[PDB]
Amino acid sequence: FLTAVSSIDTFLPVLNEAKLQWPTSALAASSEELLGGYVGSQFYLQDGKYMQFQIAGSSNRCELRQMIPDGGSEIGWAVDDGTTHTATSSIVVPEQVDGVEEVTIMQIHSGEAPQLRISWIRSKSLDGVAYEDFIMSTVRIGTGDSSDNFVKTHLADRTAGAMSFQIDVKDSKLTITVNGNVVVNGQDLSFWDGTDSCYFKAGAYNNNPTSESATARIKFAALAWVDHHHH
Ligand SMILES: O=C(O)[C@H]1O[C@@H](O[C@H]2[C@H](O)[C@H](O)[C@H](O[C@H]3[C@H](O)[C@H](O)[C@@H](O)O[C@@H]3C(=O)O)O[C@@H]2C(=O)O)[C@@H](O)[C@@H](O)[C@@H]1O
Ligand SMILES: O=C(O)[C@H]1O[C@@H](O[C@H]2[C@H](O)[C@H](O)[C@H](O[C@H]3[C@H](O)[C@H](O)[C@H](O)O[C@@H]3C(=O)O)O[C@H]2C(=O)O)[C@@H](O)[C@@H](O)[C@@H]1O
Repeated sequence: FLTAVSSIDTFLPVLNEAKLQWPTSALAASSEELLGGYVGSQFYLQDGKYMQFQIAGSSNRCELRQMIPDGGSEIGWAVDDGTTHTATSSIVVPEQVDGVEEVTIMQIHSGEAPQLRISWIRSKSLDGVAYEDFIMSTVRIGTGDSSDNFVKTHLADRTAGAMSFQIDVKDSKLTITVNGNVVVNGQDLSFWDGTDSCYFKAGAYNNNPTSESATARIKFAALAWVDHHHH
């Protein structure tokens, strides 16, 4: 039988601050249900250690969505509220099966758009350089569809071992740290000033697969939203 993620202590803080969306943005499990041992092939404890997400289908997901702690409702914060908003993770991204082309593993999202997606990418060219099997950031600086609405950055080549990430937002600027090294340093998020519906997400969100049957799979060794005010 599949072991529940809540069976160990490692993820209890974030599970107390998240709902699970699967296989779409529809609710799969409340925070209380997650802490109560919710489990399925889409969300289970692997190796007694990893919170593992799995999902197949274009634009489908198995993802945690940041909630107000202790049974609260959906959270919404703003890039310019003066507080530092921080998400941390340690992720083992396995080799992805054929047909999986891009898997979003962490986000900043709002009511209407993704401010940031950190994603594994099979193959893509950025600023004239071709990259394969790597982790990328995509930041929106507008809601348009043209390339000038995005800043896309190679963060790191995918590693077999765990890779640490940290996302920080403060005073309308974004920093991303990968394995302890700042890779994105103060990217401007001021386009989003005044949007008070932002929140963190993490898990697996499957983007533009070439087979809707192909199952994306992502293993978290650690995940947290870090509260700088210590509530
Ligand atoms: O490689 C490129 O830069 C090409 O990307 C195209 O634009 C992307 C855009 O960068 C971004 O990745 C976007 O991401 C969406 C995602 O796939 C999901 O649909 C959902 O999360 O919503 C995201 C979003 O709307 O921001 O997808 C688009 C895309 O068109 O596929 C083009 O800009 C292309 O010209 C460019 O070469
Ligand atoms: O297009 C998407 O799939 C986007 O969905 C987003 O989640 C939303 C979405 O509306 C979802 O159905 C659900 O909405 C709930 C939620 O409780 C909301 O606060 C409202 O009060 O009731 C809705 C309901 O009863 O269905 O969750 C929403 C949310 O913001 O959490 C995100 O998953 C996006 O990432 C996604 O692009």
